[PDB]
Amino acid sequence: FAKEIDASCIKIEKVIGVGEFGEVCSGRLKVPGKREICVAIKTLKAGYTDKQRRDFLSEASIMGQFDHPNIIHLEGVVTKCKPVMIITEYMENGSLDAFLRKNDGRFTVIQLVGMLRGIGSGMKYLSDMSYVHRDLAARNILVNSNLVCKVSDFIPIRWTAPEAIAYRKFTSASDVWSYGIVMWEVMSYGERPYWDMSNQDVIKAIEEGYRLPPPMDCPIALHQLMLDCWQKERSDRPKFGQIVNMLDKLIRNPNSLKRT
Ligand SMILES: Cc1ccc(F)cc1-c1nc2[nH]nc(N)c2c2c1CCCC2
Repeated sequence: FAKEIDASCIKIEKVIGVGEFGEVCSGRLKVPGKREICVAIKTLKAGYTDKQRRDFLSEASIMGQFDHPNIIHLEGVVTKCKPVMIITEYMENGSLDAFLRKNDGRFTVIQLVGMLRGIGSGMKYLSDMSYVHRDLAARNILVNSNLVCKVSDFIPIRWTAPEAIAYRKFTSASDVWSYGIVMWEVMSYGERPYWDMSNQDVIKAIEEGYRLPPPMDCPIALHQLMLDCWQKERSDRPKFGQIVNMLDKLIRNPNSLKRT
């Protein structure tokens, strides 16, 4: 379950984002005898019904099940008071996509692989627990000042495995397809998968065996892993545990990254 936070322990600073669901703010959380931390705060949109509130505190419930360094950390919720809130750890560099696009070219290959290794590690934990994300993309990964990447966001054609589009068959294996797309996003500093191709173009390309090329200057071993993730038969794709082990190995033997 999710912890109740006394609203007096919370100080809101600024609105950092908006959406149909409401607003996300940044602020500070100070519990007595504990160090103050920065936090992000998600609030339910004005005039919400009881149904909507329940659907909101349901997302906190789910998040509350996860305790892993690469999954966004739930501080708690406010429910004694109005409006309801969900409080998470503050992630200084925000969303991964936006982040890479503002820093195009600035990191090393090894740093990028580190980010991908963290994301892979969070997805292994998620799928270990029989949870399917369904919406895995760089926009739904958050990034802290130490470049630690954490899975967030508890449909998008370009990111979705063929069997999930065709049969609405969503599993950890279609999450692995999506992870492959994330690797490509990362190594490209946030380029749009499939560029100006339309959704229909993408669907038919995939079906005919088209797969995205290496991003510019991307190691061959990394692109080969993307290709593994995009195997047509879902059973042919690597498991997240194998993805993480492969990335540890590339990291452990940095010469394997030389070939581009
Ligand atoms: C507030 C919130 C609730 C649920 C959830 F899954 C994630 C969050 C959350 N936590 C955050 N920490 N640091 C951020 N920059 C940040 C953001 C969000 C959501 C919108 C994007 C920004």
